[PDB]
Amino acid sequence: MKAVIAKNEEQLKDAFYVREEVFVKEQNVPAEEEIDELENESEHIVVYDGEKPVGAGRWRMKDGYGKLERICVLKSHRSAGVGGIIMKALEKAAADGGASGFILNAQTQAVPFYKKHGYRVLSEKEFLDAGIPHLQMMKD
Repeated sequence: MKAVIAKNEEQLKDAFYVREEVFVKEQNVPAEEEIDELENESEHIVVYDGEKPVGAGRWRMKDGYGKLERICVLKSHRSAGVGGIIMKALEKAAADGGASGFILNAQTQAVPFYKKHGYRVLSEKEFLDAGIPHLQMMKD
């Protein structure tokens, strides 16, 4: 497993292939409702196992905090430890970017995992991110 900041054509293509896998193929989100108007303002990370992309996520600076979003790990690799690798890579990149604290949009079912990594629920109100139920968490 190797995490990389996706900047070129093939790396970014792999990042969005992984996001399509989780939001569209696994969930039922319509074709491209998974992509928003903030992609060019965000930094993307992809995790590879050999040449196969097995994880992806993004972050951007927001009010001094590093905002982590759309952390995607397909079913086939849920017990492979890709989750901790993406999170750590994102936090690292955000920190280097001059971020102060982290705010995360987590899929409701993934909340337990994030608590294991120092995250606390910021609000009990659930919201749809890409048509999917999420909760917002924070880490100082």
